Amino acid sequence: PTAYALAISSLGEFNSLTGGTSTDPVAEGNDYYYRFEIRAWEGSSGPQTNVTLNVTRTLGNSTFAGSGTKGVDFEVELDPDGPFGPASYAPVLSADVQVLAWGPTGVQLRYLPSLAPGATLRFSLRANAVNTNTTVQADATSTEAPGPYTVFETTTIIP
Amino acid sequence: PTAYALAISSLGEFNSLTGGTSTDPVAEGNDYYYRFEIRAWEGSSGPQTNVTLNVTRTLGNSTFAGSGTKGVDFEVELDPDGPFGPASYAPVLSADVQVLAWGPTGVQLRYLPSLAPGATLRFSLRANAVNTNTTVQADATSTEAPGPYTVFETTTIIP
Ligand SMILES: [Ca+2]
Ligand SMILES: [Ca+2]
Ligand SMILES: [Ca+2]
Ligand SMILES: [Ca+2]
Repeated sequence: PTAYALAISSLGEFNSLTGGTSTDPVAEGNDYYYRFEIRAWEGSSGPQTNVTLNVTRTLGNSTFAGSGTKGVDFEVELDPDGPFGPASYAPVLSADVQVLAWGPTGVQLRYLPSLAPGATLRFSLRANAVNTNTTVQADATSTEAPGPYTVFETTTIIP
Repeated sequence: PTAYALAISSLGEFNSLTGGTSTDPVAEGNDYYYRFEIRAWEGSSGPQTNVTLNVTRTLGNSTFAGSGTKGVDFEVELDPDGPFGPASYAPVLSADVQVLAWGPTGVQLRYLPSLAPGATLRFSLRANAVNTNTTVQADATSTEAPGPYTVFETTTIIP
């Protein structure tokens, strides 16, 4: 019925869209990136459709950066077998992500392909550190899954 | 004045206290682990004292597991140079952590040594998956830093 499940997780902040290392705190006037995962339950009755991430600023003054360019302002990677297999994260084709909304205070991304049971998506989002704490709410949903699934991640910004 | 800063991040869920791989969703009747980082600002005016993590269940029915045994129910690791140097995470001595509280609905850990500017602590916490979504609030504080710093992590539990 429900018979499909999804999960969301925060991975915290990084100083690069992909690779690099962790950050937080962040000095005002520097870029940083939030990373979030959406994970399809390995037991799901088939692939999931319209897998959507909605991120919104709830506290503080940092802003999502740029105009919404894939490979600079955001990245979406697929781990095709999730934690259950040795395949790694690789960026999807530009064709496979729709920017529903890109603004300094809110970003919405939808994955157009269907998401295999067990597979995971990694979303990286560029932000402008502006002083104090920034917190964002991340919501994950799909058509088939009883969403939303919600986390809050928080970044300390040095004035 | 303030002149010291701290940060907190969620790292999401894992199927092992250390190492292993990521999980979430989690099937009811299985163990899983939350990981959280507390990070000292590299610019802090000296080391920080009484670095404390307070984690509380806000939604759902999963519980922190066991009686509070270091190396089974929780782990605390130090990365002595944080992301700024090549030293890795290593578990601290049992003497260096006080269990302020350990209950199925709330856990409190304090790091007794002082935390060098730039250094980070990684806290892993065992939980019992019980069906629906579980969310925990994690608060980080120190004596010198304008805390608390708060995140929320959420786990989907399969009935
Ligand atoms: Ca999660
Ligand atoms: Ca994989
Ligand atoms: Ca953070
Ligand atoms: Ca290090």
